[PDB]
Amino acid sequence: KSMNVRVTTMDAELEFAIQQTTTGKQLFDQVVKTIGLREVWFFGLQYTDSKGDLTWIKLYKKVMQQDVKKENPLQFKFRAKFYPEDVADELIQEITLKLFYLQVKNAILSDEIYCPPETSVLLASYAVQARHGDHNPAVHGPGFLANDRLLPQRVTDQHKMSREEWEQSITNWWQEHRGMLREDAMMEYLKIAQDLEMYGVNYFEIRNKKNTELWLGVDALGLNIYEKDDKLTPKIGFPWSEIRNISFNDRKFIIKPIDKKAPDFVFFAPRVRVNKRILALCMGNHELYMRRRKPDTIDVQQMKAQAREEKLAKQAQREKLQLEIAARERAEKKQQEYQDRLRQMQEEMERSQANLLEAQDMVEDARRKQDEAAAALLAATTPQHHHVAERESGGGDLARGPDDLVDPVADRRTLAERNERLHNQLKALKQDLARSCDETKETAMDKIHRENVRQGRDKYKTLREIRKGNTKRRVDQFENM
Ligand SMILES: [Cl-]
Repeated sequence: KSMNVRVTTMDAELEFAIQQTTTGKQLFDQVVKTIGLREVWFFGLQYTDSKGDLTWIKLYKKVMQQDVKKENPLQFKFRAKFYPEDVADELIQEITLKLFYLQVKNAILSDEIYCPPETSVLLASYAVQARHGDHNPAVHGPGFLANDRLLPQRVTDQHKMSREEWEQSITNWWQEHRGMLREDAMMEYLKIAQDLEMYGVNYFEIRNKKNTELWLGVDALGLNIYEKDDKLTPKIGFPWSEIRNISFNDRKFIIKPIDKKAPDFVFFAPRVRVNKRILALCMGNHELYMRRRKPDTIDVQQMKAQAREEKLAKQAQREKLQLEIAARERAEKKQQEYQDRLRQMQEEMERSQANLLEAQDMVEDARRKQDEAAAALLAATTPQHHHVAERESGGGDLARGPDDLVDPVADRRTLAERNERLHNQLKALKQDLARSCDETKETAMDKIHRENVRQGRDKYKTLREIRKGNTKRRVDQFENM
């Protein structure tokens, strides 16, 4: 029996059928080949299992053996499970950029990630650039932005500004981005967002042996420990380069340091299913961290060169464009293109399966057709080595990195401290918004953030601090929390 599925990306919906023998990898590959995405290591398919839990599809298991919630169609979300370390250096393709951008903007707008008011407004201004192109006062008037999702509810809740006033303020900043390509606006949005404390962090409720309630943060840079009442500023950290082995047994998680002299980092999670998720995220983030410590592979450098050329091809084609296409129409056209590509894939796959069987049944002419057919079928698949390795108990040894491994956090700085223009924008915005701020509407997170700023703290400065001393010192500090 065949099963209907729907896969939702941040920019599209894909509808097609699978069979009982279809694997997670074949499902995934149908998706990424349709949308033209090759940076497959960041992404996965989420679904809801029969118990109501958010689960990620396993590639080397049949989809129909994975307990996907029974409904017609089966429902999947195509999402980034792993984040880049640094967006500007790592996101190669336009489709990969776009999808990260939309995912991260959604996290900001939904208040999944804390983002202060002044930064929320600047980000809103880049989002309007990304979505609508250059501001033009002769063309963009009352009602143009009426249906755009501009800001987190926290920000609008705590200021005494009307929608019209917000639109005007964001439009003033949008005017500053004129000439910027939509793709560059998306990249700039991500460059600003990636320095937010909560960006890219998977948070898990844990406890130490003395039973103190904590958060574990798993991200691209390492593992962080937070006090229960402060998700912005972790207290203890380990970079991925210090971890040797990770495993769990029931509720007990054990992290073995590379430092043979150091004790184990041990904690407890309230449920074994969450431990499996933690383990998968640790193993994947560690794996990608180690790729980043090594030179680009043959495949990545080629992706990068090709991306760089398609950017020029695209720009040459846009310079012949007589009329601007509005955002809604662009989105519809993109959806249509995907639908066209999915049908083409399905047709070519049927024909190639057929041509393969015509040749197999039927020699120098027949062998060539068999090869062309087989090549076409494999071109519908992604290279297995591009993907991240797949997993009561579980875990094991992590592949150690290069001998000259240098962790990047020591030399990493925020954009705001490196870029005077950004600094001065945020400063101007902070002054502007204070005129309408309602102080009785400060949230707990707002207070933590304002104190961080008052104390001169930032994301990487804090990471350097909490990673000081040898492993044993930090493991001991954890046990005493
Ligand atoms: Cl392969």
